[PDB]
Amino acid sequence: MRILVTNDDGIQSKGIIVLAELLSEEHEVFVVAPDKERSATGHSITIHVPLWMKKVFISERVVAYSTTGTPADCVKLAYNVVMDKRVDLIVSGVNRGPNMGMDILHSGTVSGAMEGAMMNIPSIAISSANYESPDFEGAARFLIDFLKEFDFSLLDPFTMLNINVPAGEIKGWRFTRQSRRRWNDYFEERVSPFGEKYYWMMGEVIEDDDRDDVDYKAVREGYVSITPIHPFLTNEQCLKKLREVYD
Amino acid sequence: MRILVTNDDGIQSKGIIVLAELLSEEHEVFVVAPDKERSATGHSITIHVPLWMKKVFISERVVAYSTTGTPADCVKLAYNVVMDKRVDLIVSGVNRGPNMGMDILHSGTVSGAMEGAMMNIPSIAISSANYESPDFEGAARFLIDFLKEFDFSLLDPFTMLNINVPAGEIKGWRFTRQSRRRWNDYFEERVSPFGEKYYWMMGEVIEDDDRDDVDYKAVREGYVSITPIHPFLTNEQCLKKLREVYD
Ligand code: VO4
Ligand code: VO4
Ligand SMILES: [Ca+2]
Ligand SMILES: [Ca+2]
Ligand SMILES: [Ca+2]
Repeated sequence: MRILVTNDDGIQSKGIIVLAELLSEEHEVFVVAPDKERSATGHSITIHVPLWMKKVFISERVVAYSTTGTPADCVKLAYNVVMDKRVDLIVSGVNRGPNMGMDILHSGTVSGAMEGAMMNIPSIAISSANYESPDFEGAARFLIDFLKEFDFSLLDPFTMLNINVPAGEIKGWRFTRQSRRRWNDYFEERVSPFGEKYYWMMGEVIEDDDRDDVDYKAVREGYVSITPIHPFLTNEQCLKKLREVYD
Repeated sequence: MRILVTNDDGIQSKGIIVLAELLSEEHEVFVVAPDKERSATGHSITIHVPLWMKKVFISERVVAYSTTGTPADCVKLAYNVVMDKRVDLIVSGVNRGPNMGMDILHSGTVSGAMEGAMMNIPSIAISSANYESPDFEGAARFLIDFLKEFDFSLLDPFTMLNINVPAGEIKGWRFTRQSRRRWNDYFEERVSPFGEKYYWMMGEVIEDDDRDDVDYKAVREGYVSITPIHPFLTNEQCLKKLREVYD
């Protein structure tokens, strides 16, 4: 397969390097990633200014470039100016840290894969669920094994797989639904040298999902969480009720 | 919905034309069919040489392409190259003549639909059960109506519907099982101008199925035969016996 590999931690992250190398053992791998820290950038794109690319070195057989854009920008550039519009699979990661629940909306890792979904290209976002002690090779190894056991015809149009791999011992994997895991954010106030106050964003996690098949619960149990997600945010149930009340 | 229409007689067949046109009245239809005769081609596919496609005209409303491949090749090409992996339904037909019993293994019509089933795409193989005097419109009209009343969520994984429509009167439809209808075939031997003998395959049909709910019996009684089939040939009964006998 012609695979495009990107991430949000920069082309110099161990997470993307390990992943790119392993996939190159049996696939035509191309790497187009950000040249800096792009975490928490969500699905932002660059349209007001020019985008720049730089050919870098990852390992022979692997064509790589760094860009001044976001993960989503990287996928757009890779598709049109690097891969001749021929991409069989996109893998964004391996991210250092989990991307579950509502946090996926501000996730740069997920955004890369989601841009692929928007372009209707099979895409996967993969994250190592332990920021403090990530396991990049383990997550990449899981992906290799997963590909040999996953039927992409079952991945609907415009859909991607958001994968979270537990750092410890993998007991297995489960197809999950996105949880409503979110945060009760708050700010710590401080004062600058020039007397102006500033704020640091902090927060306490909220894990109150009642369903057992949600992402974080599987990861918590030592299972890889695999959620099929797509760029369609319509709340169907709400729309149906709204249409019943308003004619 | 996005429907892929194909067949095994050729993109210039009256059976596929009538079907595409009628379906294009309410759906976005794409036609990808063989550029020549493909009856009796079974589930063959092209892997040793390249495949080619040609844009052709069928109706100012349908996107059509002929290919140098088999019916199964047509579906693969349609799904991966023409329809951008966006196929809601696959309809192979309307074939001139029945496709029942063991003949479905040699059927190019069934093969196209089976390729769809293998990708878990709702698929239908449809034939007008009368080679001599077929009724393409009647079969097509039946399908249109069938699509408005059948719930495809009832189709198990990897399962397609093999449909045979009576050429005369359609008293109604009934779910059937594949029969063991086959042929007492032999060869008509002849001699060429250069003294070498050649063989013409010939045969008389065999209808000796005792079961009452088989395909040809339904068609014979004026009912549309609808058989749910899948790509699994294991003889469970026999497997059970051989197991309890040896090991
Ligand atoms: O670092 V993420 O933006 O992909 O959590
Ligand atoms: O022409 V068939 O191969 O589908 O009887
Ligand atoms: Ca990150
Ligand atoms: Ca035919
Ligand atoms: Ca025979």
